[PDB]
Amino acid sequence: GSSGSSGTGEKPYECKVCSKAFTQKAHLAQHQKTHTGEKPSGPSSG
Ligand SMILES: [Zn+2]
Repeated sequence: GSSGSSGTGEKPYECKVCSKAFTQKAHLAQHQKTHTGEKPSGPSSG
């Protein structure tokens, strides 16, 4: 089963649907386009 393993530290940009982390916003923002899905705000809002 998938594991939420990560390296020492945490990225400022992270997805919710796929749960992927990006180095920059441009990448994430653009990535979303792929998802092409409309979902609510999950837990751990922070
Ligand atoms: Zn995503």
